[PDB]
Parts: sequence; C-alpha cells; structure tokens
Amino acid sequence: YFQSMKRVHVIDSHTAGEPTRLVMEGMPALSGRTIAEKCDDFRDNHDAWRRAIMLEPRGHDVLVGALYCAPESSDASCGVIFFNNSGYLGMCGHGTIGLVASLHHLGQLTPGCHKIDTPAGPVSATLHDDGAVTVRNVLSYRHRRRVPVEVPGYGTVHGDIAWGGNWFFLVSDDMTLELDNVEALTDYTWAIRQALEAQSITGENGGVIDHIELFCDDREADSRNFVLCPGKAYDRSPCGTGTSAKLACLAADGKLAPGQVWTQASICGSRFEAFYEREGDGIRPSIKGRAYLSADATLLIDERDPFAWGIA
Amino acid sequence: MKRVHVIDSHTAGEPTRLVMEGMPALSGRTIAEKCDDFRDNHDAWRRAIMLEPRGHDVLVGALYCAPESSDASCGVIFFNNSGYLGMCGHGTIGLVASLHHLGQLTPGCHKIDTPAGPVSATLHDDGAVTVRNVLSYRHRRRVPVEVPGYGTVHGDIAWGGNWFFLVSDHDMTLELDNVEALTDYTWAIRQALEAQSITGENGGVIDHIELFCDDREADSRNFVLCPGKAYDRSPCGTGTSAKLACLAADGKLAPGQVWTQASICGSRFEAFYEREGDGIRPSIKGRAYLSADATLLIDERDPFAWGI
Ligand code: NA
Repeated sequence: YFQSMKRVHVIDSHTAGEPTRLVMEGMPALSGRTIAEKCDDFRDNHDAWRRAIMLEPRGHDVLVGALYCAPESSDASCGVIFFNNSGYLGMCGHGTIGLVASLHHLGQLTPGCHKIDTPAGPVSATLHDDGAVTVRNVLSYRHRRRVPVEVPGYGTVHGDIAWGGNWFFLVSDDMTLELDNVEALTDYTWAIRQALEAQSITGENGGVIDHIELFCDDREADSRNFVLCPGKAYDRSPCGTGTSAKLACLAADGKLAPGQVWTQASICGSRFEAFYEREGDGIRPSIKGRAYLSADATLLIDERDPFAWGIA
Repeated sequence: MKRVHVIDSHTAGEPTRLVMEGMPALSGRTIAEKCDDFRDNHDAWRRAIMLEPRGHDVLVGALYCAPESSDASCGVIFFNNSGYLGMCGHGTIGLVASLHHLGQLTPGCHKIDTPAGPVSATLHDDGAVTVRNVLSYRHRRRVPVEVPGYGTVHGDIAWGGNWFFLVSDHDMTLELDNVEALTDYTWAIRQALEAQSITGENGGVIDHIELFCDDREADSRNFVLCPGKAYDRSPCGTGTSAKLACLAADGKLAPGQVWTQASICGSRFEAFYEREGDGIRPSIKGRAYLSADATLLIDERDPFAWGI
C-alpha cells in the first residue's frame, strides 16, 4: 500500500471555520507523568513530527494540531497537547471544541461535561445534546480602557487592553468587516500591533499585545469581529479568547450582565455564544461553538521526499 | 456524511489533491463534456474540496476519470479554488506519481486525456515524471513598464501555457523569507501592466509574473506570482516553459540542452525543448511525493459544508 512511509492517523475538523488537526495514532510515543512533561518530551525529542504535520505541504498556516493523550487526572476524559507551525501552545479553545466534536463522532465522548488535561492545566468542556460544545475559559479582565494609539497611516485609534487567555487590543467601532476585505483589515490591524509595540503599550506586567480585534454591528448577532492573530493571520472563528476579552470589556462597561448570552459573529459569518459569571473583579466566561469534520486521513511521510519533514 | 477519497501529494512543494471515488458520476463521453457537467451540475463539490476549510488556496484538484481515448492511461479534470483548468503540469506529475504508488501505472510513456486535449507524460524508472508542455513562445522582448512606487521594470512577455512577464532584473533577493516583499513587488508590476494595457498577443491578460536570480547549484532560481496574489512553491512548469522560450529565442539554450530551475523554496525541475514552428516544445521533469491518503467528510449540518 504505502509500506515504506510513516503513517499518522488524523481527524481534521473546523470550529466555526478555524481548523483543527486531531492526531490519533502513529505519532511518537511521549513520556511523562503529566501532560506538561509530555509536551516537553514532544518539543525536546520529537519536534520534527510537529513540523511534518503543521508546515507546508501537509499543513497550512491557520491550522492548530491537537495530539490526543491519555488523561493525567483521575476524573479527566483525556489529555491533549496543542501546537502549530511555530511551536507549542497551552490551552486552545477552538481546538478543544474540535477535539470534543471529533471524539464525539468516534463515540469516545458522549454528551455531558468533560474535563480535558492540557499542559497548562485542566479545561472543562460541555458536549451538548445537539453536538455543540461550551468551553469554560480562564479568568478574563480588562487592564486599561480606551487607550489612544497613533497608528501611522491611520491616525489615532482607541482601544481597550484586555486579557482573555491572550492579550488583546479591542477597537470597537470605520473599517467594516467583510471577508472580501481581509487584506486591508490585516494591514490595518497589523499597523496597530506594530504601533503598540513601538510605543511600549503592553498588557499587565509587560505582556505583549499580540492579538488585535475589531468589532462592528451585525444584522443577526450582537457584533461581528475581525481578529488578527500572531503571524499576520486572521481567525476564521469569532475567537474564543478574543470573545472572552470582549465580554470582560462589556462587563467592565456595564453593557452585559452575568448569565446573559452574547452572540458573536466572525469575519466569515460563523458564530459563538458567550456568557460569564463574576469572579472577583474579573469574569469567568464560557464560549459555546460548533465544530464539524473535514477529513479522516492518514498523513504519509516518505523519507525520500526532500520536504518530508516540512518546508522551512 | 458524504465521503470522498483523495490522495494528496506535492510536486516540488506545490500540492495536488487527487480525487479517486466518492464524487457524483459525471455525464459526458469526452473529458471536456464531463468537465462541463462538473462545472454546471456539481460545482459545490469542487468548492467543498478546494475552499477553506478542507482545501487551501495553493492547492490544485485532480479528478481521476476513465480514459476517453483508446491509448490513454486515464483522464483527469483539474480545478482550483476559482474554477476549472485545462492542462496542469504539476498536477499531472502528482497524478502520475500517485497512480504509480497505487500500483496503477508502471514506468513508460503515458497519455492522459484532459478537457484541453492529450498530455504526454513519461514516468521514469526512478519515479520522476516528465510532462510535455504546450507550444511556448516569446511575444515581446524587454518591454519597459513604469511601476508606481518601484520605478521602471523591463521584462519579456511570453506564453508557456499561461501569459508571463519575465523580469530582466531587479535587486530583490529570492529567498523564501522575503515572499511578502516579492508579492508586493510582483503584484504592483502585474497591476501596472494591466493599467497600461500591456498584454500578450490577442489582448491576453498577463496574470503571472516571474523573477529570476542566480543559484549556486541550478541554472536559475525564481519567484512566481500566480493569480490570487499566491506564489508557486515549485519552479512553475508553465513559467519555466516560458523562460525556455525566451532563452531559446535569445540563443542562450539549444534544443535538448537541459536547464535546471530552482524554486523559491529550493525545489527543482529539469527542462529542455525541441523546436516547433517559431516557438518551442518544452518538456518539464519533476518529482512528486505523497502527503496523505484521506477521506474527506462533508456533514450536511455544517454551514461551511461546501466551503467558505
Ligand atoms: Na446586532
């Protein structure tokens, strides 16, 4: 068949348009008592494998990979290591929805509430009767409100600096957010990101603000957004962490009450439903979204191929 | 869920998705007729396979078909995220290599039926594939074009299966880490030509731009802007055919003399030509390698089932 090649079984899915590659069998065996030590093992001793499935030509820039792992915790359903074409992640909301929907379609997870171990600790994910998944996000908060930043080529932009599991600069209403305009939106948000760094504008404790999000009105959602992610990429989904940061700002401005659902549309019209409860002076947001399968695949690595382990 | 069996491969870095079973049956007796049927009655399947999130913008699709002609090994319909192609050199290499790996083609010269006529491809005993390109020729030599923000650029206008502007020179450094600047420059050139109505013969839009530089191992390295502000990961079989045509016209390369072209990612094709009219018949040799054996899955509940 392809007996001279290395075979890796993956299940590709997308969460509201943002793709996840779940890796099931064939990947190097990892050692460690916890998911974090396994992630170190992957990084230190098996990184070529991350590169083979995430770099071109097998991977493409927007993909997140998710390696299925045995559970660490006694009450966890499984463990997972997330990664991309540049390195290893901690938590990954859209990837977790992908993981859960994937394992759902394989019968390994059934409706109800599941704990999932990650290198950054446990994540609670509820699989609903209808196949949707709600993931409870980390504590989220706003650091600063309506901070002006002069962006060469665009003048002065105001935005909130907030934390939702990543640092965001949120600019909420006159670019408008259509999918056919992503080049211009990327240029703009990129200019903002560069200006923040040039001008030493950070999150709490020096945190680099590496995500930029724009919000506008939407006919059938509370808002539509465009989200610049690290590496000049945009999120196809409404962005779980970005939407968590948005809710923190809404809460801090008294525009959204605990328990109240906010519906966030993405640049491509997919949607997340979100709500929060108060935790101290911050919020605990939950993000509900839906993933669908893309492929059940055997990745093939042919050692004769000059790009077997990925193009730089 | 709809299930579609694909073999993904790449040819010098440029990926091909070979569709094998699972698609609706296409009506027609010629590959041309089956392509029209695909386009008119089953286009959503092209989009499901090629648009995000299942496909990506550098991918070419190839639907395996029964051969129409007695001496052809098979038929193929090539397509991408915008529509349907006729011939596709790099996809033909991936097709042939894939069939070889499936045990369906053995080394030798093969004829493959496409909507734009037959393509001759030789599968060599070492697994390489030579594809014979359409007749290629230079239309104009050293045409000057004034590019807003970059100055005056010269290049040949040549046909290789697509219309190309081949840039005479530039101080751009053709390295993979510089694709953003190279795209900006070549896109500006492309827009400049179209604004000044600088075209191929018959008003043909020059939608590909090629830059060349020296290489330590190959005769040349290029960067190729393709439609969609995308770049070719391979040396570009049609752009290399166009280049040979220019070399041949300049008497810089003789019939049968091999030229080796490196790509922006350091992958390589070998090329040579024989004369045919006042143009050339080039052949392009490269290699394809497998990426995945996959079942694409289309869930009708998915708002993006048939692509974003
Ligand atoms: Na609204």
